[PDB]
Amino acid sequence: NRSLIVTTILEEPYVLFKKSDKPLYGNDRFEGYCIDLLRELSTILGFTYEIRLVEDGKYGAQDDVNGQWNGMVRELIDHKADLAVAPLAITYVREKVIDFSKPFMTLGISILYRKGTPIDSADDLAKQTKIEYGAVEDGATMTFFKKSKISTYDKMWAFMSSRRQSVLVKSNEEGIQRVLTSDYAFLMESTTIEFVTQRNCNLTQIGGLIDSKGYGVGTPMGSPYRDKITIAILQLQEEGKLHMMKEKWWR
Amino acid sequence: NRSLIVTTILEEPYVLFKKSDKPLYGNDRFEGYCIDLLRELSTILGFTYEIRLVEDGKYGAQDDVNGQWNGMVRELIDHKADLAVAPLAITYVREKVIDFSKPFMTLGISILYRKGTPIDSADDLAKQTKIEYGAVEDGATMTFFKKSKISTYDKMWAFMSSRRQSVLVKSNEEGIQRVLTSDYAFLMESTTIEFVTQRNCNLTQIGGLIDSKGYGVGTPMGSPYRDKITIAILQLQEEGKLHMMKEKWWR
Amino acid sequence: NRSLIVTTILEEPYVLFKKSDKPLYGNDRFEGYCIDLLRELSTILGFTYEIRLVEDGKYGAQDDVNGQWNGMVRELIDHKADLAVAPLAITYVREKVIDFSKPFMTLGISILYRKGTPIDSADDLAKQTKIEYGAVEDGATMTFFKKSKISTYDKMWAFMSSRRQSVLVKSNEEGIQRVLTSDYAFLMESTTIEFVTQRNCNLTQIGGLIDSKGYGVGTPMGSPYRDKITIAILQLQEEGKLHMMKEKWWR
Amino acid sequence: NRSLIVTTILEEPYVLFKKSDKPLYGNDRFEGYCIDLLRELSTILGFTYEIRLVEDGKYGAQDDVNGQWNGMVRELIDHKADLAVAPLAITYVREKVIDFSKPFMTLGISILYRKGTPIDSADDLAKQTKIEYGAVEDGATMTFFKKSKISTYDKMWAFMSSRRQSVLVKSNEEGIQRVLTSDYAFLMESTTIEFVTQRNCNLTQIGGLIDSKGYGVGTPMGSPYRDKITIAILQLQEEGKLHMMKEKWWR
Ligand SMILES: C[C@H](C[C@H](N)C(=O)[O-])C(=O)O
Ligand SMILES: C[C@H](C[C@H](N)C(=O)[O-])C(=O)O
Ligand SMILES: C[C@H](C[C@H](N)C(=O)[O-])C(=O)O
Ligand SMILES: C[C@H](C[C@H](N)C(=O)[O-])C(=O)O
Repeated sequence: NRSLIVTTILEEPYVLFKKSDKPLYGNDRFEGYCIDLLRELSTILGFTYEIRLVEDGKYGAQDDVNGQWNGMVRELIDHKADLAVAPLAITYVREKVIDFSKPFMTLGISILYRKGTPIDSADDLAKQTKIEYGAVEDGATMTFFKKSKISTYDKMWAFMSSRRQSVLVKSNEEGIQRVLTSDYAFLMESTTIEFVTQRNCNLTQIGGLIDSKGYGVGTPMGSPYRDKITIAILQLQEEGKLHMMKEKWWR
Repeated sequence: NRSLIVTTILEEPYVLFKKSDKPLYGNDRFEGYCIDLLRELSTILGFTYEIRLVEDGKYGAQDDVNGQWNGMVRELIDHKADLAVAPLAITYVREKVIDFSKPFMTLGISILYRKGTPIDSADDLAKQTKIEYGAVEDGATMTFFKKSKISTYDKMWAFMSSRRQSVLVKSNEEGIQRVLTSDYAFLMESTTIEFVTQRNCNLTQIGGLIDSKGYGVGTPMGSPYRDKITIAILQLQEEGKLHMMKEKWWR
Repeated sequence: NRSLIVTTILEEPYVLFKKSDKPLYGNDRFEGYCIDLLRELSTILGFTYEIRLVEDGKYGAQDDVNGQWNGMVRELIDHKADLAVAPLAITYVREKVIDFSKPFMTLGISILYRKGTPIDSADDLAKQTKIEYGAVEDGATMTFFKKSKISTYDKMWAFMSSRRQSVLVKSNEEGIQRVLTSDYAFLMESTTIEFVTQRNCNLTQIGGLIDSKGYGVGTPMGSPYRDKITIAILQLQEEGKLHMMKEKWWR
Repeated sequence: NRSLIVTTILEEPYVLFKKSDKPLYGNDRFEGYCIDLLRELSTILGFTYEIRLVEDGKYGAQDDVNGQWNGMVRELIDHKADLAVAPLAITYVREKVIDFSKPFMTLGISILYRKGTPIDSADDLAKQTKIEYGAVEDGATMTFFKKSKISTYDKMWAFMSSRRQSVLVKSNEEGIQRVLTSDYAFLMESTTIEFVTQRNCNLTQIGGLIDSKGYGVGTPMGSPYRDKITIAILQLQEEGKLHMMKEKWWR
């Protein structure tokens, strides 16, 4: 009955360093929606744990050359963690190498941009090359465009790909600052856009959702914990706890 | 220089009868998001108008037999109205018979149901036959399921169709009541679900968005007003007026 | 420049018949806080007037069956009076049919009862059915309970409603005597409770204020006099005249 | 059979240092409404006690960061006192961490200001930014505004918060002086306003009560003294002793 190693990633308001005038220890060092979720999972299912930040700082994507995965997905594959509790998108390509619990939140890719412009959709971005746009490198949004067969999205990936180092960023925070400082549109997940626009009155979502997906807890393929976590999540959902947590962290 | 005839439909909070102690006349008899939109359109483009409620009380669907359309769509086809300003979904099948302005709002089909249940997605509904589910008859949501080739949605339509008279309702309002008084789940548009859940704390959206679409102003095919209205809408969007209108009527 | 018809209602110490060994005429026939107020309004704004007692002897409520109003509210609606100067509560439902000046006095609903009992709140009354309680029929207090969604108040209305003819009275004076003669608690406005308890040492207020409201001068909707009266009232308030009038009539 | 430690706070006329030429000892060093109440409680329930002044000088509020409470509330939580007998407001947020006896007095938040001004309500204050307004830091009134969802009160808090160090004071006394020496309106409890206006003829309450609440004796959660104290208070209330105590200290 050893403590489980839970990998996650810094992402407001799901996971962040808790601030305090005095020293913090162990799990108390972190806070956020996913941290509250993890706590609930541990008491419902009866396990102890330790929080680890994904070492390469990535969510997870497959390398073009060697086909190897990185990020949290890879840490689960290599059994460097028992669980991945973070805003981790459940995707078909990931389901091939790791397992996911049922979703604890639903969302979709959308566009973050400055308000007061004539850009009103992805098509408005794809039809021009002046305004640059991108996404978080090695994340689910990037992979969506990289694998899309939809004309507009295919051309958008061709654009991003050709300017990979200039338009792909290392985090949502970096993408947001890019939007606030230059003529740049950012492809990010709707749930995070909701949080951002609520705090940056000069920003807004552009258009609707480009796709639909959900966040789930990740486990190494075959892990006996996956089905147990799904039971816990469904219980939290039904009792309205997940709704309560969303309200608390989004305000 | 005659006034334009604008067809619409009662649907809170887009269009409703304005309440007052003193007799109301003309366009002042109605109010709502779409009524405010119509007003802005008239002063920006320079036209006067009169509001008409779609005679058959339907949004618009194609008949299986004669293949003819009904509702607002049909009123436009037969030139019984110059414009249709309402929460009218822009869809491929409709675009074949009428024209649409660019969208003034984005949304997607989703599920409305009571809180505290184990139903967490459409799949949860489709895999069972105990709790019934449906949509508004002759609307875009019903048509979506009727034309879908996605397994889950395909069997969901088989279900609805076989119990058409018992599960398909005449309005969102009827559906909401059906949900509050019986084991029934309702397929409706996210923007309306948003309005409903904020006023019915026992209800909640189930899962995420099943599709993505937008509302646009409808015009008879070939109408010279379509492109002009698109220009007006984009201006209202860019200046933040559409966002202001949404906040005013949803709150 | 005809004299205005001012409707009011007998209610100590706002309005009462002035006593005198010799015959009294015109406006000299009445006295009280509201009569002093009316006089001030007439000289500040420059108008003459005649005092009329509301014919049906009611303050004003909407009928359940036909939705018609009665009391002073109805006399204003039917233009049977230019102004209503009395302890008339400014309420949302009334604002729909008549206009009110800014408040000239603030108050709240409370409970009048005998002292020396274990009843200490509305909850103490609502949890039992032995001690009866009520309010003035067709007044603002009755309407407050009739429209309240607050559990305790909802159950209290269910009680009063089921015993309407036995517990609802025609006036505060009738309610007070009911309290002095039988095991009965009376829901009345705090300002009047203040006057009563000061003269009936055996009575007392129970609990705090159940709501907050104010008294205002009523006028038919759209009356040009409403804003003028507000100016007069605010001036009287600022100079301390309203405070002086309260002290004079409450002692 | 040890004496109980009772925490309280200096606040006229509930608690103050008794003045005398000869040295005073023990409980005789204090006096006031709450000191008389405490005395009656001790003889009715059969306990001895010692009075302690809350060390941090605060009533009690929850910290935004660590979420910890301070003031008398915190002294009770940490069992640094057996009882808190003072004008301690019974509130929902406090009831989550400590217990309260039934109320021994009812009141509501209101506005204290100079007479002869055009300010007649909270709205009059909230619609302007010239004259400043505030409340006692870390008290129930401040918390009310900080948690309110009522538009007017919401913007009033935005105002106070943005000028926290300049408008939030350490005591009612500081607030009263702030009102007598500058263009400042003070949000304080009605029962205290009542005491102040009777001794400061230039001051007056503005508008009516903004909310309704009561003062109760606080105890650590689960304390066996809570229900016993409620019984004592209800007895004092029924016999008219609480009314007598109010008259004695307010006059
Ligand atoms: C940053 C985010 C990561 C995304 N939640 C994932 O799981 O890879 C994105 O791709 O937009
Ligand atoms: C009621 C609604 C109608 C839909 N807005 C339309 O344009 O047909 C629906 O189909 O869900
Ligand atoms: C008697 C009184 C009337 C109340 N002042 C009104 O305006 O209807 C009450 O309802 O308590
Ligand atoms: C000073 C007073 C404290 C208040 N009686 C309390 O219990 O926190 C206030 O908040 O207005």
